[PDB]
Amino acid sequence: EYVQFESRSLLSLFTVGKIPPVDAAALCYWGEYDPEMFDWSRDYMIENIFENLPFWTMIKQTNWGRIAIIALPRFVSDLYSNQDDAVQVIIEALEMAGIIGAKFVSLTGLIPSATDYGLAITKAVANREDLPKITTGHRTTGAAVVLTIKKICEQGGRDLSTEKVGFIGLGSVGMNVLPLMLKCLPHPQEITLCDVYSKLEFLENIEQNLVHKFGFKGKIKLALSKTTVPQEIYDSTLIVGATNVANVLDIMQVKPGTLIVDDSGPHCFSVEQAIKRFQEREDILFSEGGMLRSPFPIKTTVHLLPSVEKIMNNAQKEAVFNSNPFNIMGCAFSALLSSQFEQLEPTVGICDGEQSELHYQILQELEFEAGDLHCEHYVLPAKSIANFRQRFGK
Amino acid sequence: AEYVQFESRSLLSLFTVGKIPPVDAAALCYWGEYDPEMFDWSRDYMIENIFENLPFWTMIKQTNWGRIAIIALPRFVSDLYSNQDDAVQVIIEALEMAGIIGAKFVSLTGLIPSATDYGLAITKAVANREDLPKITTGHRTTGAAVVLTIKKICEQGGRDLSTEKVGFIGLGSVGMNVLPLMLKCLPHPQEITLCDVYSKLEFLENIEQNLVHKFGFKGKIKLALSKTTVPQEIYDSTLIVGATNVANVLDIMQVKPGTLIVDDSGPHCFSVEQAIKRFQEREDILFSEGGMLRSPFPIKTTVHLLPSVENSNPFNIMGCAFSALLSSQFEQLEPTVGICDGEQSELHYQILQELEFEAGDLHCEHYVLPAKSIANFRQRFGK
Ligand SMILES: NC(=O)c1ccc[n+]([C@@H]2O[C@H](COP(=O)([O-])OP(=O)(O)OC[C@H]3O[C@@H](n4cnc5c(N)ncnc54)[C@H](O)[C@@H]3O)[C@@H](O)[C@H]2O)c1
Ligand SMILES: NC(=O)c1ccc[n+]([C@@H]2O[C@H](COP(=O)([O-])OP(=O)(O)OC[C@H]3O[C@@H](n4cnc5c(N)ncnc54)[C@H](O)[C@@H]3O)[C@@H](O)[C@H]2O)c1
Repeated sequence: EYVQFESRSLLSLFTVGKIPPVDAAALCYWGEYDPEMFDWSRDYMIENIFENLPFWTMIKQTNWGRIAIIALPRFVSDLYSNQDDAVQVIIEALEMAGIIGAKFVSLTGLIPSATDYGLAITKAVANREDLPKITTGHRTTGAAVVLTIKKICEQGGRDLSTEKVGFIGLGSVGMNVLPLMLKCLPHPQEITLCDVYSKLEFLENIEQNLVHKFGFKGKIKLALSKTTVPQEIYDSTLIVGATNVANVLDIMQVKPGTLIVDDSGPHCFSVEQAIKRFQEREDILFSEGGMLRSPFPIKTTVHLLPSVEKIMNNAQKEAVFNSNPFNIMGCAFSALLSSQFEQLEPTVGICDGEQSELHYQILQELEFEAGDLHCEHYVLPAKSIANFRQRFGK
Repeated sequence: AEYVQFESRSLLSLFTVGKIPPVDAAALCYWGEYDPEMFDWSRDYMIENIFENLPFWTMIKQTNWGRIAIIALPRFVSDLYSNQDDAVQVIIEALEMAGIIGAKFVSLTGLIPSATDYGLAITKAVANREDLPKITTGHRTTGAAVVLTIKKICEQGGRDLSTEKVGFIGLGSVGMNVLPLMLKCLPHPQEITLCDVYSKLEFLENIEQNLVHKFGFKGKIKLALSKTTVPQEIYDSTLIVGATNVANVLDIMQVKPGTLIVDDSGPHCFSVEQAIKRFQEREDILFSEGGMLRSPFPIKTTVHLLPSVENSNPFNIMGCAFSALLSSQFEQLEPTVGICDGEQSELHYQILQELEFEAGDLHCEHYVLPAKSIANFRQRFGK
């Protein structure tokens, strides 16, 4: 009903006037390359499967405008391995996005992390006026994570003021979330800051700002990761993830009663292990952190890459047809917010991010909340959440 | 292979990312005629599953005077004549795509003008839309190409046009561009026969009066109507100029030895297979396409074949399609919609001569007439 498959090219349908222009776009990529998961080399897949071209695969029609979802013809490791090439393929996708009407384009996933948070792109297109404006969307993502912290505490039957909160990954998203959480939600009793060893001095400065600028009066701890998080992180009762490295947290070692909000993509813990533990014990709550729930249903048009349409053609793989029609990622929705509300300026670079409050406030005014607790394909059943709340609430 | 490049990826996609430049003009074509015997699938299966009811940008012709996109409508020719409303609808969808990729003018090739009131049904449906490119039938440039082919086929056959008995088969939009232009630019022939269907008799009689009282033709004029196939009187002509919208109305096996045949009809008004077979055995006719131009420079062609559907002379370009480029580069060459007068046709002829264009080398569809066999014809039947 709210999800429709389109076998014909969206680009073709647009150029003949059969579908209207969009107001915004969001750029994504084709996950990660693993030679043991595909029949072909990385170069073969880029040239012959992705055709070295951006691919317009989805339209999300919201109450606040239409967003095109456009996949770059790259894997995430390609973006990190040659920034010049990443910027060039992004500029190619921006030209397509402008033709189909986008005024603002969000850089989803790890594209900001790989492109100096967009600054490498804006420098390369400074001599052009024919392209949409770019945004990392991280202020909206930060607002979505804070909404999810609020939601997961409510669903768990606990107040944030009694939690010991562990932040795993204090990069662009993580440092949007932490100040906004302190500004908008009750302060927890303890905060642990966890990142890699080379960022010790960076974390020490955050600790100073926590005391003197954000007004945090609780206990502050620093925890340095090597290949995985240190064991002290498992003393936390609420874990907030935003890493660029998968599987650094062992979900089987979190204590019963722990709440986990994770914006990392791929997740900083094993999704399959989390689902298994939850189904067997119902003693954690865990969720994506970046997903918003719109008050109005969203109409999604899906055009699969004809390769994927045939191989990933399980009749049950049409879980797309049944994905929640109220959900939209905050990063992608940020491009619509910047076009609806001029004060929500696009973000490029590491930004001061106190304007994250403006994103949180406008989402609250529009009656957005965090998406219902879920992790990738798996929705946590409401009765199982109630069982957790009965046992581990306060 | 230096001038024809095959592209595996969508030209539309390549354009939208800036990998290929915009075009200056476009030309709309269609997928020929649907033969149920030859084809394996059905008509609706190919329209909905193979063409996807979408126009298909299949070629780019890079010339010394700009780039033209060749765009195939998702229809067969019989679909255009039977349903003018649907034809105009898919044409307007193709025009929107053509505008996006840069085309300022769009030629309506083949039988598209004949099936759409020569473009008037299109201009009526676009109404007050001000974003689409301008359409042209291109028939003034087609007419110039035919006159250039008449000149060339008499050059190579060793024949003088002033002594020929010329028979025109089909006096529609193209035919009535060719006839006045031939008289204006070439030596007047000895005799002209006008042949069209029975119901256009009064129309042909009016042409006859214009030949004597407007165009100053002093030779013999004869009218010969068709009921189905052409009348026997047409085979008395030594030069036959064809421009019909019906195939196989002229029997190539009944033309007299030494006959020259210039045919712009598509499909041709005679059997091409029988024409090639007779030429190789007897070498007693010269026959050629009439609408094909020869550029002085080789044209680079990019070809993107439609996947489900999936040796040209690099100097050759059809006059109809090239007309869209001419209108985009020369403001004085106005586009043609409807049945227009033939005064401006000399402008197209003079510009093509100025650009060192001539008619394509004698050929019919895929078959090229070997220059040695042309010399033999000039030996046996060349005045
Ligand atoms: N789905 C979306 O559209 C979307 C939008 C925004 C962010 N994200 C996801 O959020 C996550 C963070 O994005 P970002 O721009 O802030 O990236 P970032 O590169 O700026 O920050 C990542 C942080 O993770 C830290 N980290 C790496 N290994 C670690 C370990 N073993 N222990 C603790 N910390 C470690 C890094 O040192 C770094 O500080 C990414 O996975 C990204 O894909 C997804
Ligand atoms: N390849 C190209 O791009 C291109 C461009 C222009 C014209 N053409 C071809 O030229 C031909 C004519 O085009 P047009 O716009 O002038 O079409 P038209 O409909 O205006 O004229 C066709 C004429 O042929 C006549 N005719 C039909 N049956 C006849 C018969 N049995 N005997 C004598 N005359 C007969 C019609 O009555 C009609 O007057 C078409 O086949 C068309 O496809 C091709």
